[PDB]
Amino acid sequence: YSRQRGQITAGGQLLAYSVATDGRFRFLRVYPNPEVYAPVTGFYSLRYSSTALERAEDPILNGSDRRLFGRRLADFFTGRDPRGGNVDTTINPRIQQAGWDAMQQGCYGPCKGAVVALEPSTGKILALVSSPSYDPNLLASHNPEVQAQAWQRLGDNPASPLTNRAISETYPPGSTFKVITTAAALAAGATETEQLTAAPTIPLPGSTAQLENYGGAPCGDEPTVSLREAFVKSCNTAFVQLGIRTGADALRSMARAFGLDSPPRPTPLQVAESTVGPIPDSAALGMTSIGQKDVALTPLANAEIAATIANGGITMRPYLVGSLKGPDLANISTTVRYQQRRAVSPQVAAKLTELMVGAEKVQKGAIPGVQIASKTGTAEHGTDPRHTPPHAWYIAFAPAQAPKVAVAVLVENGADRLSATGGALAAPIGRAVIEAALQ
Repeated sequence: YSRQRGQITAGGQLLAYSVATDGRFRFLRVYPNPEVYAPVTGFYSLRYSSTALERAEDPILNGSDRRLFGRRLADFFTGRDPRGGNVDTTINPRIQQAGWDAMQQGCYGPCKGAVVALEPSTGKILALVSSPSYDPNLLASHNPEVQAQAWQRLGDNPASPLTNRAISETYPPGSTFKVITTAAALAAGATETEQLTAAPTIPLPGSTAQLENYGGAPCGDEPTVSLREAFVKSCNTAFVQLGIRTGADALRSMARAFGLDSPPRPTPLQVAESTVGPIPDSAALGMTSIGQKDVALTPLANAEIAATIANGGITMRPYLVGSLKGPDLANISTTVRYQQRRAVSPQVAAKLTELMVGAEKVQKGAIPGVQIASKTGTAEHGTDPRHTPPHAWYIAFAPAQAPKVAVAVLVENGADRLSATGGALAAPIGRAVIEAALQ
């Protein structure tokens, strides 16, 4: 705290910086747009240490990195004031700000949840939004009592604003998971035109439970509907039937192909592992097929599914740090994009894209001359899922035919009772984020 810690930047703008002060500890850490970028910067605290990129890039920021130690040694010798190096993130401030703003206004008041934006061709993390958030300036206070009181307030806050919901928490994906169920069926040789039940309810095999379509209505006015029709209408019973037909092994395999049940690589922030669950029986499989039972995904993992489809079936390794520089801004490291895995063939990726273009069309915040591929849904949660307001999800990419951005929006307890899927509140948040990305 004696030496000038380096900066965390986005789009040429400062997210975190240190100012020389009269403190016993001379350098005070400052977060000029603190709640918005907290999930990216984290905090750097005298009594509570560091989190997020302050922690992950500590050796660069504090100047103790081996790659930098030639410069700090030169500084001591010469007499010149030392400086830590800089961390240049992949975040686009316009996109981050739009996601944040949309989350703050999107639930007739502020929304709890997360927004993630990814660049599908590279894996750049363009936004990482969590809500509610907190002010890292509080924990950067040099007053022990100011820090301790903030710490206690945040710890006791039942909305847990310290949590980075985008990467650290998993949620049932609900209806968005029909993307995976569909992908698994398509790879196993199902076609978009094949006929599935339009029934308003479907018994789950080997149990007394039944699953019903959202709103309790039949999928259409015919005995059956095409897989394509069921997807765009997001009819539950058709996907229960389809998933059970496709089988637990195939669903597990497709989930894995899309990054579930694999420990995520650091971004350099650690990401919670997403899972399809063990799928112990066919009742469970039924529920898994519409993203319930034990299926649990981070918002980043759901953005990644959308980004993978957007990028022709190839998953790019997501990353948050584009480059590291010295105090004098000379290059230390530049992140190179990496093809992590092919999840799905280009043909399946295209079929899923077409299905998702159809679902989007089935419109608050639509963008003139921009075709969006999306999936909106709800997700039951907790120990009383039938009564608790479900989550609202939107996953999407655009322009659908040559994508530049993929998004996931999770609005906790944001589910609808009137809209076509019941996830409508999440949709215009996603579109505002896409609009910001494409401006």
